[PDB]
Amino acid sequence: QGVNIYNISAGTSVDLAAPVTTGDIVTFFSSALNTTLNLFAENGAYLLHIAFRLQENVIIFNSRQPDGPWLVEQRVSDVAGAGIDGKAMVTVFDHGDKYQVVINEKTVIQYTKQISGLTSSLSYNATTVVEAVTYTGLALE
Amino acid sequence: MQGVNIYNISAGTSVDLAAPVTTGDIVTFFSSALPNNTTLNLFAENGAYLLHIAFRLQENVIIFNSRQPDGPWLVEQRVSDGAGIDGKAMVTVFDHGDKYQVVINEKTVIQYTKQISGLTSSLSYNATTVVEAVTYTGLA
Repeated sequence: QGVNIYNISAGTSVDLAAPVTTGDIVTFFSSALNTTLNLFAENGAYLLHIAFRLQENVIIFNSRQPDGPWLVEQRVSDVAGAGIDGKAMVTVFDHGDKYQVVINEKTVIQYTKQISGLTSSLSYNATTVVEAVTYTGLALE
Repeated sequence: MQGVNIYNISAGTSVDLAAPVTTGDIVTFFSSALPNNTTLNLFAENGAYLLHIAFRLQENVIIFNSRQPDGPWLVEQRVSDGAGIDGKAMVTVFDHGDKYQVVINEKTVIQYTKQISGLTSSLSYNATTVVEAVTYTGLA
């Protein structure tokens, strides 16, 4: 087990020191909660793509291969608190076959993976700085 | 089932967890205030101190201990002594069933062997204003 803090500027990504695999957590802290958060694989594929669309009253989840087309988009109405301090908490559990996304204390989606692989990179897009904390090495034998 | 819980702990007060912390669960305190004496505690229903972390600066040492509700303090564990997230300090704690791994920011500071088992149903922070607490539970 190990904790890793990060600083992700809007429009950029970070290579994780310790990759996120099955049984691992990742939580983004965002004051700015027009925005997307991403879990990228080594081969540049979007394992999980969270897109917050306000003017559309919906949150979007999708996956894209290294050089492929976007896949089956998953939508959730903005209908889905506050967070730690002055910033929302978008958490993501890597459940192996699914990605559980918890916005603050409320679970918002049980996303059936469209692309397997371990997350070794994270990104945050604008539309200024979000932090991320990775809990890894959580699974025993 | 995995769940995230957020708590705002005022200095000198505790919080009843809406989801107890058991084996395989995590808890992380966010404290920008790192007085020479601060403490963080994982409490059990019966008021026992499953884990007591104390930052003694007039001694430059971190102190880890346990105590039964009625009982006296036990084998105190002392640790000699990076930082950054949001001008805070992150004191994370993993419940490993038999031990408590404490991580101050990204550095694991102690592999504390439990002196008292039980599931954490309470948290408190002391010194004198507010430290936040996030629990990742149900990691079953």
